Amino acid sequence: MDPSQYASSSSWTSFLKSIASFNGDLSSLSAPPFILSPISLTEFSQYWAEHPELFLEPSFINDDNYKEHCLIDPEVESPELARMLAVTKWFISTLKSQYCSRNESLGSEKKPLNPFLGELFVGKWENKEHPEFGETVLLSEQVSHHPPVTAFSIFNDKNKVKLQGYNQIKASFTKSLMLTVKQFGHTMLDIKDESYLVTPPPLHIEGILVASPFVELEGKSYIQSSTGLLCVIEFSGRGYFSGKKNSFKARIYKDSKDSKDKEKALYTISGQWSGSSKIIKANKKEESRLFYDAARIPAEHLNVKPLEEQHPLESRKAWYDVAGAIKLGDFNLIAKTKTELEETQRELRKEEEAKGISWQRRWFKDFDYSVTPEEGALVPEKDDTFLKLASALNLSTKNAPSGTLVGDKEDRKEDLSSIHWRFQRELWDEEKEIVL
Ligand SMILES: CC(C)[C@@H](C)/C=C/[C@@H](C)[C@H]1CC[C@H]2C3=CC=C4C[C@@H](O)CC[C@]4(C)[C@H]3CC[C@]12C
Ligand SMILES: [Pb+2]
Ligand SMILES: [Pb+2]
Repeated sequence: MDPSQYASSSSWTSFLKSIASFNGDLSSLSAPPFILSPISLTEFSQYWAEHPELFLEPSFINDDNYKEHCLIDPEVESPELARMLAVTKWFISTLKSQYCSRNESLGSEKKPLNPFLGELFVGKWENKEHPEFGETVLLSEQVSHHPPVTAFSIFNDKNKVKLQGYNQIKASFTKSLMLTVKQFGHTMLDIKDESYLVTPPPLHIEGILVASPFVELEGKSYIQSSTGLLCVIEFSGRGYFSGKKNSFKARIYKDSKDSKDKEKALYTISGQWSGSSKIIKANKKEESRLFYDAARIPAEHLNVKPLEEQHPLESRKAWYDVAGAIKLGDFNLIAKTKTELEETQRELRKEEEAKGISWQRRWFKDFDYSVTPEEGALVPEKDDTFLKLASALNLSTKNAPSGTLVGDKEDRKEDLSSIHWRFQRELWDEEKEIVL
């Protein structure tokens, strides 16, 4: 049907009613075909680097050229600061990809496919027009199905720029039908020997009543560097304090201590992450410059091998029949194809449970950061990057919502685990079946 008839359709009304009794698992909602997306959540990991040049820019900044790599401030105080500005710009550039991609390609936000345990998604940005960039690889794996957890790593060996992280969400509906989403997990970006810890922000999906869902960010995201520098990004929008759609304000501080006082901000960036934003140095509100304009820089999609060459575990290959059914909008075919794949998975889980066998993750392992870790789990190294950056930020290392600080209510939750998924490069190095 036409989108204009979605909201009043029998299908949408039945969907809204299933919300009333939402059991906590999104996969239980009777989402009609027209609100379904043929894309699996394992693919969302690619949204961390759809602007190859911004992802790599920090690695080209050094003690001998940093002032030449800071468009908004040729008088930037240091290379460390120039790089934090670049990482901040890169982070902001990921937002449109992360949260607007479906509105553009599908017409609105839609329900993504719930990945099966073990699902893989791999590809690469060849960066053919920039030989100095080199190839950038994306590895994404569904390390958990119950609950859904996606782990990933994006790396550029030529320039020593590597990223790794994992993501999980916990969602619930408000009485007004707003879908509240708390993200869990974090992402670390290493630029040569310099590291950055990034925490995703909470968000909500509105437009549910009118059958035209869309994402709006809220809360805060942090970018803590080993240099001590810290960027605090606050999100707002319509219905909130600023009243300006997809807005944000980011402040960069010398360190987490300074972040307690907005007056100490070295730079203040403000605008819309899905559009343009300006930056101001210190208190010089007079002199402001364009920081980023999402509309001027097209996203660059990674190269994914053709379906015919994909391994059974690769997302698109495995979901092929279901994606096709969704594109056709065939009620029965969608249910049939989805059940076939999911029932097969269900049977695998039952065999494993009765046989005493467990699914082995391919390129990621779950490290236990608790003071009293599970006896068989891998544990972090004394010089662990996350530990030192979390300590500098005073960020909780528990499985609390992303961005939770030590002491917050979420960090004081009793018997809360501290398990984090980590990329194991050697596992990809000795990978014998999957190729790019
Ligand atoms: C009809 C409703 C139920 C549909 C539209 C909503 C589906 C939810 C589950 C979808 C819509 C937007 C999706 C979404 C968008 C962007 C990101 C950023 C990515 O880095 C992690 C996954 C995450 C956080 C996912 C999680 C699942 C979300 C929140
Ligand atoms: Pb709103
Ligand atoms: Pb384990």
